[PDB]
Amino acid sequence: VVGGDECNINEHPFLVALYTSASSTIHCAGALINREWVLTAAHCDRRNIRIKLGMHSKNIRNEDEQIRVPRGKYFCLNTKFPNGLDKDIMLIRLRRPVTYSTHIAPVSLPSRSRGVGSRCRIMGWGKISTTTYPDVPHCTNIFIVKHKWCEPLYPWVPADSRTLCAGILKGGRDTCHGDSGGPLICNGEMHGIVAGGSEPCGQHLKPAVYTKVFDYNNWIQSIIAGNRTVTCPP
Ligand SMILES: *[C@@H]1O[C@H](CO)[C@@H](O)[C@H](O)[C@H]1NC(C)=O
Repeated sequence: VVGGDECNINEHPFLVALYTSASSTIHCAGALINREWVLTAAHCDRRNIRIKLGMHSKNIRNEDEQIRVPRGKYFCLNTKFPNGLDKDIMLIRLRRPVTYSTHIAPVSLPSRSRGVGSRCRIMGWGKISTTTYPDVPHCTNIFIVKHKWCEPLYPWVPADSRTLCAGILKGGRDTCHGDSGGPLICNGEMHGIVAGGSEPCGQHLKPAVYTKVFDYNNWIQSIIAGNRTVTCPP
């Protein structure tokens, strides 16, 4: 995240970090939905995913920090692109649940749709400057802007994409490499999943793309309930 500062240690209990059994590098983030489910971006998937919960600094572990592996991973199977990037979302079921604590808590799904003008907060362990990754997650506030700003830049995100375009038109604040899969928080609810932006991040007139969670609420709840034939919103 560029244009922000280290997050308050207690403000991101739902934030999880994703890495692999082969690399300790945080390639993406995710959000805890309940005691055994994490919501993230589909492109964040990897063969041997490892999830860190309750973490702030990568070098000073919180008392309640936990590590988990998936017992199940679920995707949208009715996508426009074969690589599935038009519906960049995935559910990960933890092999073993976690218990809530100061640094581990669930984030609520959106109770209603929110759009242009909404002030939201982004967070992650992604780049904070040219080739610079922090040891602690960074946070900053951005705005959901007219979806038209994104459509041209990412011609694979059409006008009807179930996505939110967000950032600061003047530039300076944006999600970056390593932040994908993280939550976009608006009014205390997770309204988006970081999907991707332009490189370098934070450029003038180049907001980023966030998967619009609200549209996937029913799919998410059905999957968590155990349904395995439910499809993602068309
Ligand atoms: C799964 O969800 C679909 C869509 O809501 C529904 O039609 C179907 O009956 C459900 N199946 C189960 C396991 O109840």
